[PDB]
Amino acid sequence: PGMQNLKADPEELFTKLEKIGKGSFGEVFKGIDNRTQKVVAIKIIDLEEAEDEIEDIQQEITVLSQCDSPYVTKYYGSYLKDTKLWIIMEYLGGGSALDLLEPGPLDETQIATILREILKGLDYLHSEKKIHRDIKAANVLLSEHGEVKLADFGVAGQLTDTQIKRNTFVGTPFWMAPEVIKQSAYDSKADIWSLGITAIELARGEPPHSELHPMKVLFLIPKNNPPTLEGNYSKPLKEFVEACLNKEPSFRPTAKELLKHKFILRNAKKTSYLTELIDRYKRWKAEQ
Ligand SMILES: [Cl-]
Repeated sequence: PGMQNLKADPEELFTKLEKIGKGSFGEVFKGIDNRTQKVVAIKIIDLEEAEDEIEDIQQEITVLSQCDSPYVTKYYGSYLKDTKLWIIMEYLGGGSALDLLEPGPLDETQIATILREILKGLDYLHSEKKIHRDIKAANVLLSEHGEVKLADFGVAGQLTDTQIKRNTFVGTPFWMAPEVIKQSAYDSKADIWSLGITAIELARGEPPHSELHPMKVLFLIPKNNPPTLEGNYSKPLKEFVEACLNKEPSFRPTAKELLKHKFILRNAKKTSYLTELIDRYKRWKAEQ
């Protein structure tokens, strides 16, 4: 249906190793591409224990298959095996940006570096008329040497000539733009709001309203003034957040524009410097 390139018998080409993740969809496993010995991530979904989101799982494969960017998790293919569908993607062993927050706070160079790479991902997606719709630190994954990529396209949307806006209530409430919660007509500017919340998340460790029940934020977000970054942070970082978190979507800058923001230019450095953060998490995790 949109599965034209669905492949068969994955275990000839890949080796399944241990489990590494879980979600509403099913489960995620480490694996090996037996042709290259590169390590991959295999998302496995039980088609029979699946229902309704079958319509989503296809959409996810569709979006993934259409992305070709170093800032988006590489897509290897979807494979059918008895009752299970394998969705095989690039493996990234550095941890998510949310993981890297667990041991302690980031500094603004690290925040800027991570945001700059997220922005390159968003610029790529939005130039392809795609909207991620679940931007948050947990879906920003790093290689063990500091490359930063967007992941989890489970609720990603696509715009077309006949569908210039979306309306669907998707995303993670703390990070959702007010127009998405209202289910008004929205586009890639929704991702820019979520990016602003993600910036606060990277700076403070958690998004606004994080101690509240997510249902409460469904009225708080459309109603309240937009969040701001409070605390002892640089003015350009605070202005970066402010630019993103405008209630009116057309007043938010594009990802391209944000790549030239003073905060990004003054503070972002080489991604390889992020190995320091990756090492911190490994040490921290080993002693938990
Ligand atoms: Cl890696």
